[PDB]
Amino acid sequence: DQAGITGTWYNQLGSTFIVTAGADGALTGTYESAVGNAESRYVLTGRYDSAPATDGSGTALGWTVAWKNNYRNAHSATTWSGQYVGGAEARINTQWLLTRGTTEANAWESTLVGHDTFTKV
Amino acid sequence: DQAGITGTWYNQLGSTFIVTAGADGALTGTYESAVGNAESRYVLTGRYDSAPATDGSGTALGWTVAWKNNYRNAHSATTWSGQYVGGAEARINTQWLLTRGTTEANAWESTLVGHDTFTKV
Amino acid sequence: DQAGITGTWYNQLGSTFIVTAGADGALTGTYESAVGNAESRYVLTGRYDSAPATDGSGTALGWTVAWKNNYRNAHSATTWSGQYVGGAEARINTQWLLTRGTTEANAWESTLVGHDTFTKV
Amino acid sequence: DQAGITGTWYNQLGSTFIVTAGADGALTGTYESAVGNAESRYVLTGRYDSAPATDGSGTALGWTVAWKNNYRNAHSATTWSGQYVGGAEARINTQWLLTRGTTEANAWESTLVGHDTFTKV
Repeated sequence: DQAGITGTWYNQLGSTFIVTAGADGALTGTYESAVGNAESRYVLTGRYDSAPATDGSGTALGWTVAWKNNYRNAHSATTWSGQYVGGAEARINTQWLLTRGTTEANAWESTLVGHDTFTKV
Repeated sequence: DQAGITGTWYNQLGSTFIVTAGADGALTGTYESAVGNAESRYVLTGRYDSAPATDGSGTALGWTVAWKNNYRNAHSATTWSGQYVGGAEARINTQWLLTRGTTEANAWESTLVGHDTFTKV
Repeated sequence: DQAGITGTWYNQLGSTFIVTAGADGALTGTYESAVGNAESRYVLTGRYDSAPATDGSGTALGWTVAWKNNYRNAHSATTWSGQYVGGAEARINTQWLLTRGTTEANAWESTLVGHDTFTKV
Repeated sequence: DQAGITGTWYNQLGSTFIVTAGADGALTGTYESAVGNAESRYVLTGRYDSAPATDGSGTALGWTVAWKNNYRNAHSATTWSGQYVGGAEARINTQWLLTRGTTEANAWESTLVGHDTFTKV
């Protein structure tokens, strides 16, 4: 699924996820968020299962973006955990955790959770 | 916090997280899980906020492990999202999402969620 | 939104959520899961914001199902946290946590996370 | 575990959870949050597995609080999903989702996630 995953993906928010899958399981690229006071591209890295089950299962993957680039610093990071589903309409189906740097007093509200679905169009 | 983060961390399960923080926000290293039929070291990559708030806030970070190495393939990936808290007892406080590759029929039960706290001892 | 919420809802899995919203913020009813070896109806209870913002915001709500009825006992419970969005196509948009009773040794894999979207058709 | 669960519990934040477990699986009571601009008691309802496994497993449960009482309205709701662990030091180990009522434009940041551990002291 190296070629399956490599490319440009869009989620339901209009965000842009540009990734290369390495033969070794690497994910590298850039993320551009349509929401959350992000601007321009942010580095992302992650991993995927480079030898997935042959049984019709999705391919497990995740990646991280720290929301610091030359334009802005949100003092936060998102991880997306999900699976690549190949075929007519290839999807990456994810759930994500965004942790903001906080004081101990605000640690309880440090983390947002959501779900993003990525498509090739 | 590059030096703060770089090193060997342990969670409440006896898992071992070995990471280097790059000046550019990179996280690279290896993870060894004490649970979940993992064996030996797995590659991890992630990101951290290399220019955190100066106001006593934690430093946002996350990373990914795909559970494939030369020993095993769980057909899964975990992301940890959290923050590094410096000082006497440095912590990485995380929440995690583990996605298993599944069929569409099992996609609803694809994802586990938990929380790991990492200490330097 | 008492009348808005009261009724029969379906999620993307074909599950059936039958709820009454009380004037006091109560949610009571039954859930029938199309997946996960559930059979027939299970009691649910929850709460909703009976005096929501007037500013176009959704109405916050959640509810719990313990997966025990006269037919089966999964030794588990799901909570759905989300918001009711009124209008042409009323939705309840949720995220959920399913905790299984486990031993301490399996506590780390106790909890599944997902997202369900409920519609009136 | 009806008697096990019934009582007054405290989490790591100094919050107060007062619950009665019904013979029928009901949870009813009040929650007082030490954080998050909550004041005084809020109604909670939930469910627990009234016939748990006999094998040393925890007892699955969850409950909901909508953050409206006579003092305040946060336009939000939290669900706690977890398990009751009996014995010398009885615990309720939970993970929680807090959904705020939002506009569609802010729906992506509607939901906070955390973990609370409740003890009888």
